[PDB]
Amino acid sequence: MAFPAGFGWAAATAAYQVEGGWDADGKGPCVWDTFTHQGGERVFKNQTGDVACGSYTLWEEDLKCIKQLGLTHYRFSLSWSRLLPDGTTGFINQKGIDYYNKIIDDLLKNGVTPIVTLYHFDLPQTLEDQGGWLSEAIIESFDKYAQFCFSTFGDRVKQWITINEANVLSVMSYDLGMFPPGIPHFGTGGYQAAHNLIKAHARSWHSYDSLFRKKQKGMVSLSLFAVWLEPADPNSVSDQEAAKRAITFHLDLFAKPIFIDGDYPEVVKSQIASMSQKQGYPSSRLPEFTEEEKKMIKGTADFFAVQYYTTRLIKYQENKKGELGILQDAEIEFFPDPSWKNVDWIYVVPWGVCKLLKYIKDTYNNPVIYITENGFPQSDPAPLDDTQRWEYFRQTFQELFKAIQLDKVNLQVYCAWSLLDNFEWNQGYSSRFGLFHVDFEDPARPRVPYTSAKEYAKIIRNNGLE
Ligand SMILES: CCCCCCCC/C=C\CCCCCCCC(=O)O
Ligand SMILES: CCCCCCCCCCCCCCCC(=O)O
Ligand SMILES: CCCCCCCCCCCCCCCC(=O)O
Ligand SMILES: OC[C@H]1O[C@@H](O)[C@H](O)[C@@H](O)[C@@H]1O
Repeated sequence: MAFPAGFGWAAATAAYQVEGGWDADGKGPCVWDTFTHQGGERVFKNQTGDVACGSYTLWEEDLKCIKQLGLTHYRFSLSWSRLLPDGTTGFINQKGIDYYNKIIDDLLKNGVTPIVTLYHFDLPQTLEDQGGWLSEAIIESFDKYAQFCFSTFGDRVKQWITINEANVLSVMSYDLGMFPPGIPHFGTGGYQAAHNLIKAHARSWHSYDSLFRKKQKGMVSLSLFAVWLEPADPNSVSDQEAAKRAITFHLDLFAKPIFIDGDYPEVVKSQIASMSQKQGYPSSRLPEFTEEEKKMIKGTADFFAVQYYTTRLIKYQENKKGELGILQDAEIEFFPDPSWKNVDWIYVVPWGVCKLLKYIKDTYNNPVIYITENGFPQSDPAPLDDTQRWEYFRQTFQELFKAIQLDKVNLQVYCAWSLLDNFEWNQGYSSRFGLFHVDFEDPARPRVPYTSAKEYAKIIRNNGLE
């Protein structure tokens, strides 16, 4: 199975998950600093990213790993609070700039293309205190941060992800309150955050387009988490419709406005409006874009960035009681097929990626696609010779090949999550996604390849599979 000549083989990290140095060199606190320090068993064993992989200190070690793999591209994020301790350009942390410039310069001198995420679940605490994604002020704050990043790094960086998984962030941080700042707002907070995330993204795209694109000649997108979804009963019309509606709710809610026409899906608007009215709201819980906002948001992504891990079965579930929540708005329930293997929520369904890629091609006018994350965790602790996990990768690669060859999907880059075992949010260090093992009990945080790292390097070297 020979991939296209020039196919991009990458791995990914995120600043809070790998960097440590949480207060090093004047870095301001981010919401995860606050969140993990509060404890209360919200994170596995009250763990924190105070040190994590120590990548702020040990970049040279990460570079060794990247070179060993022979990556063509490397995805990492910029820490907003590291660069701008208060979230604004009134005060710049030069050691923050130097750090990221060293990553970028080292990548380029080694022929590796940076793919840079501006914002990866890690708002400066100052900005969260000012309302976070629940307040309009965030839009200008984000746009100004984006411009600062484009200005500082965009002479070398040509591929940008503005916001990591705005869909997951909306839900986790602002609806369920499982992520900082860690307050439940079932059926309300998610949509409000989503609205501002979409506007902020679009604003940053326009800033790029107007101020930076002519000279820098790069491209800008935002990454979206996608779970492939199938009807629980394939012969059920209600389950068929429910699975499509669930895709529409979690993925197209963001992608339709940005890629298509600047507005939410009609089924999303109608479902939430109907529920909201029954619940006694004078207005829908889904905010409305003005016509000018629709015009501004439409066409603000240069490629489709998708992050795929797993698949679910979907059953229609009528909201008979008019309960308040996103699942209730969508009138669905999700569950796995009993036959699928899993570690935590990651059920191994490689064919899901093929169905997803074809869906993106069919729905979003055959765009350039980057898979900016895909991978598999092992439970801690976690054999170095991870032959079982490698099989999951192999199967996934075969499905990527199918998507390209049979379905003519324009997949240009595949990014493995992760480079390193890292701080897996609420799972802490108990979930190990790395191609490289990290010993978090060792103050030097040594990196050692899993078998998957050796096998992935072979795939890259051959540009494909046997
Ligand atoms: C990882 C499997 C997620 C499947 C969600 C598919 C349904 C899409 C439509 C509704 C979005 C609501 C999301 C609620 C997710 C709960 C996540 C959690 O408890 O950690
Ligand atoms: C604004 C509402 C739209 C609904 C968007 C739903 C997006 C899917 C939610 C699933 C969250 C799964 C999080 C996995 C945890 C992790 O990333 O470490
Ligand atoms: C001054 C405060 C104004 C707030 C007015 C309340 C607006 C209605 C929101 C209530 C949500 C819960 C409704 C009950 C659920 C149901 O009947 O199905
Ligand atoms: O859970 C594995 C990964 O999944 C994605 O939803 C997120 O972008 C990563 O930050 C996370 O570590």
